[PDB]
Formats: sequence, C-alpha cells, structure tokens
Amino acid sequence: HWGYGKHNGPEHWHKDFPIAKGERQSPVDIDTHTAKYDPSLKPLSVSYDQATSLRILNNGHAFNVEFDDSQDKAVLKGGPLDGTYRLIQFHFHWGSLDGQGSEHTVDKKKYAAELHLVHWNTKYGDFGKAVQQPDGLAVLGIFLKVGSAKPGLQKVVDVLDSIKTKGKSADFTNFDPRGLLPESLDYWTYPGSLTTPPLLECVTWIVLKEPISVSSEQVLKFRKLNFNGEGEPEELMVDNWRPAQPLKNRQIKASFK
Ligand SMILES: [Zn+2]
Repeated sequence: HWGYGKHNGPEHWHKDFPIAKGERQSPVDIDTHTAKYDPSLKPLSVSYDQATSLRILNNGHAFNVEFDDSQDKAVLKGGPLDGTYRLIQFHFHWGSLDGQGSEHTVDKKKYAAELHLVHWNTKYGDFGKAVQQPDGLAVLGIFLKVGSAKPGLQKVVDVLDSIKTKGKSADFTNFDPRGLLPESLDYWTYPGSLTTPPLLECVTWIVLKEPISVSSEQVLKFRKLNFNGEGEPEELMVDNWRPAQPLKNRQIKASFK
C-alpha cells in the first residue's frame, strides 16, 4: 500500500486517492509576507490539563500517542475555530537528516520535524463522522528544530524501543502534551487536509510560528524506528513527510501582526 518510498510515495498517492490533487490539500508552504493578520481571529485556547494518554502505536507510517477522547478533557478552542475540538492523538513527521522532515514549510524553509496534535469537532459526535465534514478536524502543528533537548519529549523517546516495528503498541499513560508546546501561541491558519491517505479535506490547520527545540539524540531515536513489521528487512522510519502542495484558492491568515 501507500508509503513514502519511490514506488509508493506522495507522488503515487493520487492513483488510489484522487483527492490528492484536490483544492485544499496539505501541507503547504507558508509565505510569511503574503500571510495576513486577521483581527476576526479569537484568542487560541489550548486546554490540555485534563489530557489522558492511553498508549503509543507504531502504525507503519509514524507513531501515534493516543488519548481517551470519550469525554471533554483535552480540547482546542478559539482562534479560527467555532466550537470545541477534542484531542484524539498526536504524532510527528521527520527526516533522515536535520535539514528536512517537516511537512509545512515557512518561506520554503524545512524544519527537522513537525508535531501534529489531532482534534475532532465535538459537534459531530466522533472522529469518523467528523471526517465527513469540511470543518470536522483541527490539527495543531508545531515545528521541531535541532538544538537543546525538550524535557517534555523524553518520555516519548524512551518508549520508542518498545514499538520499533509496524503494529507494535505499548501502554503510555499519564503523558502530558503541554510539555511539547512552545512559549508563544502565535500561529498561521488555513483550511486544508490530512497529509496522509485518505487525504480528507476536513482540516482547519493551525501552525505555530515558534518551533520547539529538541536534541540531536532525541530525533536520532525517532530515526531508529521501522516502517516494516517485526521479522522483516529493516526499513528505517525516516522522511515520512509529504511535500508542500498547491495553495490554490486559499489565503493563509496570521494571528499576529
Ligand atoms: Zn501528521
């Protein structure tokens, strides 16, 4: 099936998922000079104090830290959002080298990795129903640069050895996602899609301007993961990012001036 290789990578996805060439695909390059401050944006509200993580899973494309979204605990509100969006999981996209890895780019600049905190609009009842709506999801994107270590990320890094291959999962409770957030909540926002098949166009993207710094050793451990399942030839899980897609008829709005 789909992947990030030469014969099943991003340029091949359109064959099974025609929406890959759609009108609001993600990620996109964020041209900072073209982005415009939007006064209609309300303050962004990230409420993760009640977040309840449950487990971490290597799905063969990345690893997901899943949360219990059966109640309104960890939620994202405000900004360009109408209503409440509930956190369901977060994952990253990274490269084989520090010079690449992020999906969104800033003035064509690629960061070492990108964190995606995925939320679904509670007005739709569940994630499945939400992905059938133009405003069903909200993904908070955060860039990762290599430098000082991110203390709040170490617990994730240290559990990766237990989910090396596709299909493996491990209990991962009491992880606080607040430790992965940068100081500033300044952001860019635009309507887009899931960056992996099925590439559904139900996402309101909120990409933070301030990147978090992680250490070389931390990202190196991300690169030790496998795309393959246990007992199969090793295919390092690196460069699991989709490149920038056509902006088309969209405007990127900034929360700051
Ligand atoms: Zn993602």
